[PDB]
Amino acid sequence: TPSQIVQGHNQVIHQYFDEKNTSGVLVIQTDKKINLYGNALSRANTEYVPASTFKMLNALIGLENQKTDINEIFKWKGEKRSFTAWEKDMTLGEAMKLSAVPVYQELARRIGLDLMQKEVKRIGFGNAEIGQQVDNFWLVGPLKVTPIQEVEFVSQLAHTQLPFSEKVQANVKNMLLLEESNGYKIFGKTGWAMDIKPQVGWLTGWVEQPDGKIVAFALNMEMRSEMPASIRNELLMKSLKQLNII
Ligand SMILES: *C(=O)[C@H]([C@@H](C)O)[C@@]1(C)CC(S[C@@H]2CN[C@H](C(=O)N(C)C)C2)=C(C(=O)O)N1
Repeated sequence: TPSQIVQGHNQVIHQYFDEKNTSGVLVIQTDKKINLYGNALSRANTEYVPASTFKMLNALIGLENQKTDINEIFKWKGEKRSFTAWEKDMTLGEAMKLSAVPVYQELARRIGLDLMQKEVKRIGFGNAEIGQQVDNFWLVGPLKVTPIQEVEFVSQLAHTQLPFSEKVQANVKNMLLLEESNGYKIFGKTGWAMDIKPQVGWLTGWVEQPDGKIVAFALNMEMRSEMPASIRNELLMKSLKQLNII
């Protein structure tokens, strides 16, 4: 009789990241309980720049302080953008789905450094330090946040428990919807900071199950320029399936 290697979801998810030859963690929160998965669990309590995940908080602050509204159409004023898909007029929510950086740079400048720093400190997001450069503090420092802090934040958002108005949180949630099927909903925001070394990749969001239960996640991994962006989505979905969250 041979031996049999018995793979639990802990071992499986650890090896998912190994198979991509990189280091990553998947933080899960539900019912105020946090579990860690992946091949680099020490990432969960390490600070990284939030990159594009900061758009979630940018939108909350901008809407709460009435610097924009969900129907405002941000005009493309004619500069060559990083993607052709961004070269159009669009709402804050369409810019969330596209991760259209220039719309969120415009919003950040409307909020202004003073109000932005006070709101970020009031929320206590990450190390809550934004420095003096209002249009890139979430990409090249000094703002940093751990994956555990990101799952705590996004779970509060999902439960409309952040210290913002309930309507503002509901509207930002709606901007983050990624897929709906068979009574499940998945919400989230990807991120990829390429200008720092090592590069950091994010996918933070939550699942709403058919009975209404919320299971939040924050995936955080080291990126390399050769990877497809979808490597984060593939790792998340395979892991959520292994965990029977979907
Ligand atoms: C957000 O994290 C990031 C902002 C900070 O630029 C943003 C909008 C870019 C990307 S992908 C990025 C663009 N060019 C590289 C690329 O496509 N490859 C494959 C090298 C990486 C994202 C994202 O989350 O995918 N968000």
